[PDB]
Parts: sequence; structure tokens; C-alpha cells
Amino acid sequence: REWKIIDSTLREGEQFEKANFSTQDKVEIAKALDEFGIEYIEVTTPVASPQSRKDAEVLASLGLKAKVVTHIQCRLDAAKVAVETGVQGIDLLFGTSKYLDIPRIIEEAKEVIAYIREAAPHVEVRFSAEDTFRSEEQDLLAVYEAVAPYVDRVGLADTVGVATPRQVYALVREVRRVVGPRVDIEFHGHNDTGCAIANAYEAIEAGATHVDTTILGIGERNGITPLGGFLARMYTLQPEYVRRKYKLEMLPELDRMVARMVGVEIPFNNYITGETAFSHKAGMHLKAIYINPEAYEPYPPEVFGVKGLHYGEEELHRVTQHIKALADRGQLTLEELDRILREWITA
Amino acid sequence: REWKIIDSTLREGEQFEKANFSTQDKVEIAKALDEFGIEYIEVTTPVASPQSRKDAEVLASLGLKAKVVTHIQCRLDAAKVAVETGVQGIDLLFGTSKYLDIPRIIEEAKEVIAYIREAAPHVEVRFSAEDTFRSEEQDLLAVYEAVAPYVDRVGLADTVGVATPRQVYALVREVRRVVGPRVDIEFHGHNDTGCAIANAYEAIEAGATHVDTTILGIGERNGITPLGGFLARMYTLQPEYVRRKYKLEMLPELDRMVARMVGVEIPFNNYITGETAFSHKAGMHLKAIYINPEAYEPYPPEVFGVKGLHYGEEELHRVTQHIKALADRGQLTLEELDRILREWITA
Ligand SMILES: N[C@@H](CCCC[NH3+])C(=O)O
Ligand SMILES: N[C@@H](CCCC[NH3+])C(=O)O
Ligand SMILES: [Co+2]
Ligand SMILES: [Co+2]
Repeated sequence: REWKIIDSTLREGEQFEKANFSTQDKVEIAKALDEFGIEYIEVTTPVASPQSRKDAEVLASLGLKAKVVTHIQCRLDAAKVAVETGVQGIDLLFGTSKYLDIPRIIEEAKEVIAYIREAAPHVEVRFSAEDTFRSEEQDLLAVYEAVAPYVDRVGLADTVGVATPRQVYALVREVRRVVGPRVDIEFHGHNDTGCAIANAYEAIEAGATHVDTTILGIGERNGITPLGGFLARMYTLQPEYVRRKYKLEMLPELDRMVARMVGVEIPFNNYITGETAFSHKAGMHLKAIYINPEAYEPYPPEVFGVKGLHYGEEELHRVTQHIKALADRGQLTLEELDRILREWITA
Repeated sequence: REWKIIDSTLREGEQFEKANFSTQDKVEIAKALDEFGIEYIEVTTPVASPQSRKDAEVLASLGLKAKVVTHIQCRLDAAKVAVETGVQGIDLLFGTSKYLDIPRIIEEAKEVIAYIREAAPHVEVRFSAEDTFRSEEQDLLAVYEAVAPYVDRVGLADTVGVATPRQVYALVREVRRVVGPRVDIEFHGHNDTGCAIANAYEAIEAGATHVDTTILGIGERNGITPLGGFLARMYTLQPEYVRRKYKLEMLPELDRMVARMVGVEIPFNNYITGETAFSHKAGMHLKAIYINPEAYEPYPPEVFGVKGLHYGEEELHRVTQHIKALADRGQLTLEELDRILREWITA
């Protein structure tokens, strides 16, 4: 299974009690996420406020590799503002939750999608359900199946943080059946019941292609799938893939940056970067206690920076230039060379 | 599904880097867990060290309601020491992990079980696999099925913290098939891939009856299923059951007690008791952002203390005496009256 991350530090993260990111803070965060290799960066909807709009505009025009995306309600005026910011993708939200008129939902959606398709044909269109896991699946599938021919991606969002891993798996398989071969599936999961990482994993197991994370899991309440924890989960299953696509050794810089900005300490037990993530009580690994004589190690700390014509000339040019650039910055490490070259040499 | 908690703060928690509990600390912890309503309290094997043995003896003879249990390797000399401490249950460990002679395992097990059955017939016998989720299931099931007629409970332990929720579910269903109607199933899960709570939940979904937790999830590395997080997960699914069986309003006292003893701060985002567990950025719940006009709430903070002959005379006697005792201590709250009386009045 292949998959991509949608970072939400500048969307979900702004809901975190202590977050108040300046435009400079956001640029710093986005540049670091881009260097890390994150594929998508979602920002708070530009219709939220003048500053949300200004920040979306700045971030979308930074020339990042990562695609800068946003979200809107199903309103033509919101769509208009979002397109104007220059974002590369727009997620349209709907809700059918028991805790909240399907024909209206579908019609308003198609109207807005039609507008975006015409005004900005290059922009990704996504369509997602707020409070997915308190909504009746037949209502969800009805809406997804109606909109799927016209969108690039559909989204499931466990807004309230109650979904169980096997519910996420089941519903993702159902959505895949209904949207067909082309349409991708994104998952956004809150952590109120301790399932955000497990749910993100199970969505991928079931065929989802995109997962939302934030650095340190910051977000509304106890937040969403944390970047570090999610990477740990995926690294144990696909280590070569994960280590190739992301600069895992910079994880501690990302955690520290955000911790400093929002004024928290990294949790004592935080995935990977927490003080005790790799340690145990000296003297307590006793043969009377454990069968295996070694203290177990799920992954190594250093991986996460913790103490006839011819073809291929374009890639050769890019690769050699990139390696040279790293060398001249004093940043050419064995980790970098591995991730740059493994796909060319090994088979 | 009904189920019980095995607290492991005095077994798994002793592996936590910063833990060094005195005998007094352990008594304080065990008394608080007993008041909270935890069913089982597991202590480090008495064969580990003179102090482990002394502490097991003290805890097992405190007259707690909770059952004090321990673990051993499959050795007659270990079994002997464990029985002598007066513990009410003994878990025998085996390992078949790919990362570590089945006939030997089974024979040594039956020898030790036989000894315990004869020497202490009242003691619960449990039988558990170290590093369960890196072991071949056919090896596991072979051992479980051979020992099950003679034990009270079998255990699965994700020692290395790599199991996925659907693996836990599948293997638990398989174990249930093999051990039959009488034998219970316990689950112990590490959190290295962020799945400890989700895995504990899925084990229960599949038929498991016991789950290990520690306060704040302290333990080796980033620890195991945390008490608070697990209770949150279960409360959202079975709120009446959970609120009846445990004094949920004392959760903050338990988290604070352990945090103080081991010298950590409660994580900013800790389940229930963390600073931001219930909060969000003031002003950021915008109608432009969320469809639902209210900021979502998975459970209420106050629930967890966060800001012809006749029959039934014996229970009437116990209930009236208990309510009177609470009143005279100044501890008779509406929460207490609810959990004491709901099972008598409602139907
Ligand atoms: N924070 C929003 C995210 C929605 C994601 C939709 N792609 C929620 O929890 O509902
Ligand atoms: N801390 C031990 C617990 C074993 C539990 C067996 N009932 C482990 O992770 O393997
Ligand atoms: Co959210
Ligand atoms: Co353990």
C-alpha cells in the first residue's frame, strides 16, 4: 500500500488551545515540512478570517514542493475565495451526522464542484464528511457515490474521536467499492479514544491513500494523528519506503520547533522524541522477568535522528545537482545518500 | 462484552526509566487502585530480587478487594517462591517468537501447572506468550490448546509494540476457538506504534476478558495501554458499565500520584487529565470551519473528576453500611450514590 501525508499543523493545529502562529511561524513550519518531504500541507480555510486568507495566500505562493491545500463549506462564495488564494487543492465539507436533507447536500456540492472545475481546472477537488463515524454509512455512501465521478478524492473525518479501528477499515472498504478505481480516499482522525494512529493505519490497510497528521498531534482537544507516532507505526511495516520518502532524521527538529512555538514540553513518553521513548529502568531487565535476554527495540533511534537514444539524463542531472547542493551546504549525510540512491542501485 | 483491568503499575511500571517505587509507594498505589475499583494488580515476579519478593508479600497481604497476581518463568523453583508470597494468581510465561522446541515448552508448563494446582488449588493459573505478535500463530495455538484444560486464563503480549488492531482481533478469535468456553483471555500491549489502546479495545471486541494497563501508561520504553486513555475508549462505548465499575472521578488523583512519584509532568495532551484534553483555541470554532455550530465533546470532564423466605438482606446490609461509611467520611457524592444504587433501581 502506498500513501501520502496531509500535514494539518496549519489547519487542525490552529485549533490547539495554545497555538497562535504568526505568518513567519507558518512559513518556518511549511518550509521544514517541505524539506522533510511531506506531500500536502493543509491550511485553515481562507474564508475564516482576513489573516487566514492572507496566510493561505503566502503559503500557497512559497514555491514549496508540497501541495498547499485548503477546505471550504459547500458555498460558491467560499470556493471563490479559496481559488483566489492560489491553493492547489480544495476540500468541500458536508455533514450527515445523526448528531447534526441529502438531496440538498448533493446539489449544493455539484454546483460548487462545477464552479471549481471551470474556474481552476488544475486544482484538486476533495469531498469530505464531518463527523463521519457518527453518520449512517448508507447516507455517507450515497453522497460519496454521487460526487465521486467529479472529484479527485473523498475524505472520512472522525471529528469527535470515537471511531474504532475495525469501523474505519470496514467503511474505507465500502467507500472504495463506491468511488471506483480512480478516486483516492483521505482519513482524518481525532485521538479522544486513543485510536488516531491505529485508525489512520487501518484506513491505509483498507485502501486509503492519504492521512492527516500534525506535529506532536496538536489540535482541538487532545488532537489528531501525530506525525512521529504515525511514522513509527508505518516504519515498522514499510521501513524502506518510509525512510526513502521522508527525512526521518529531522523529526526531533520538527517536534522541538512546534513545542517551542506553542509553549509545551515534549511529553515524557512522546513517540520517538520523548525522554523515555527508547529507555528502561537500569537493572530491571532481568532473566527472571523476560524470556528474551535483550531489552526489546521496535526501531532504532538514530533512524529518527535521536541520540538508439538514451533515457535518464534528466534524472541524472537532478540527482547529481541535488547531491552536490547538499555537499556544499555541509548536509550530505549517509542517510541522504541512501534515500537519494537506493531506488537507482538496488532492485 | 464484559471485561476486567489488570493494573501493571507495580510490574510493567517498574520497567519505566524513572520509576523507583518504595514499599510505601506501592502500598499507596495499590490502595488507590483498589478504591478506584481495579480488579487485578500485577506485581513484578518475586523471584526477580529480594525486594521484589518482599513487596509481593506485603501487597498480597494488604487485604485488598483487588486480586494481587504475579508472573514466573516456567520453573518449579519460581513457582514455589511465587506461591509462598501469598499471591492469588500466577502467570506462566513462554516464548515461541521467531526473534527468540515446542514439546519442551509444553512439558515444562504442565509440570509447573501440576505443582501449583496441588500446592495452592485456590490460586489462578495464567499462561502467556512473550512477544506474541512476532510468533507464528500455529505455534501459539498449539501451546495454548495443549495447556488450556489446566489453566484459568491465557495471555497474549505485544512485548515489542508492533501488533496491528486487526491482527489482535484475528488472533484473539483464534485463541477463543482453541481454549473453549471456560478459559479467559488477557491482553498486554505496548505502545511503540501508537496502537496500545486500540489493540486492547480490539482484543475485547474479539472476546478477551482482561487487559493490562498502567497509570499514565508508564512502562518500558513508551509504555503500555494507559489507564486513562483506555477508560476513555471504553466509556464512549459502554458508559453506564464503566462508570458503575470504576470511581472514574478519581482518575486525576491517580495520574497526579504517579506523575509525582516518577518525576514527570502530565503530558500537555494526556487523555482526560492533560492540560488541553478538553480545550480548543478561543475564537477558532468558526462556522466557516465546522458544520456543527458547537465544538465537539466526546465525553464530559466531570465524569472523570476534571474541572416464604426473603432474599437480598445480605446486600441491603452491605449497601446501607457502605453508604453510611461514605457519608461519615464526607465522601458520599452523587457519583457514588449513582454507582451504588443504579443496579438496584433501574432496569
Ligand atoms: N478538523 C476537521 C477536519 C476535516 C477533514 C476533512 N478532510 C474535523 O475534525 O472534522
Ligand atoms: N511486560 C511483559 C508482560 C507480559 C504479560 C504476560 N501476561 C511483556 O511486555 O511481555
Ligand atoms: Co479535526
Ligand atoms: Co510489557
